[PDB]
Amino acid sequence: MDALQLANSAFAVDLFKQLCEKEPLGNVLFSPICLSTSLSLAQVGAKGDTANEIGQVLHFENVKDVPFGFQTVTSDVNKLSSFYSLKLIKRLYVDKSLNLSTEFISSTKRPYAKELETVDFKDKLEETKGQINNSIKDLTDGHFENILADNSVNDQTKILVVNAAYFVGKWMKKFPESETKECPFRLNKTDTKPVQMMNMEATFCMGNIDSINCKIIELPFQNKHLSMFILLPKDVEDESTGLEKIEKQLNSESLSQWTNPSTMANAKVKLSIPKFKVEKMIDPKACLENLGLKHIFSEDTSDFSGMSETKGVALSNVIHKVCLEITEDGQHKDELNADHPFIYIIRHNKTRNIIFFGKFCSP
Repeated sequence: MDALQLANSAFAVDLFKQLCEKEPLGNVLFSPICLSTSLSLAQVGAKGDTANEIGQVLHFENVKDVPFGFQTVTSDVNKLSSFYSLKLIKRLYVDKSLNLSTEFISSTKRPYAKELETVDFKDKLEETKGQINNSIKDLTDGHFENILADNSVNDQTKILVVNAAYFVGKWMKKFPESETKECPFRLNKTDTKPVQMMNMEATFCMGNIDSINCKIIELPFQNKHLSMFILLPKDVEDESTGLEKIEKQLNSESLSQWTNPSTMANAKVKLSIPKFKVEKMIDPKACLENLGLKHIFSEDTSDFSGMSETKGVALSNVIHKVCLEITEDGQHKDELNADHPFIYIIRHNKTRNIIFFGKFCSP
């Protein structure tokens, strides 16, 4: 569990850094827990170098019973769907010709409940595409109507990972709408872009790392099941400086320390954060390959013998789309004015797993 969360956060940072490299000025957002869950299911069906490469990239080296750890996180998180406007949908769609192993199905029935599905890519492509789109549409309460668009599924698709996640935030402490106003978001020391800036004064856990010149704040969502942590540089900087700080200072160990409330003090904070909605689709294949995942995607070299005796099977495509919407809806003294670029995570407080991981670079 603790071993698992640490694996998940380490992988989350690795992937985030890959995404940052790909889009340095972009508003990165992904759901690392979804990708870690999906890929751990694939690892159950893999063997040899395929299984070991997944484990290494996902940092599973020191984790015993990975599927049961995910069982618990998925359980916790599925209950949260009923309280929060939140869905984290993970599906592994496999073609009929895979003839899934019985041991694989029974091994994964409880830990990855509903996440594994057989479909007919080979002989019924357009029907299957409609079925997947519509199934994901209902699973995400109407939010993602066409998950398969701007990516491909084709009649040779063997295994398909779909992650689709959304969260419409509801704070523990609501922002007063009347104090939300348009401000120049400071892109860097000279350049500006307009943004709806939310404002309140309330008590929050806040950290204040002088050494890395960083303020961290915990902003709890209703009933404290999820919190957003904002890591905000104390001074506006050039984008090169900021991207170098991420590159050199951010690691899973440091992130965990910086965002640990045990290091944080209760403060009355004059708080300013942007009102924002971010929706991002990513192609993880390229990034996963960079991390070391080579055997996964090769029909010639992959060993998926734990799930299928069919030849030429591999992870065909990974789809990963996330939408996050942040609004007003909901004796130390300090200021947190996030009107310049910051990193944010949304943590499941119980397990400490990162649910969403992002960079806010511009409105």
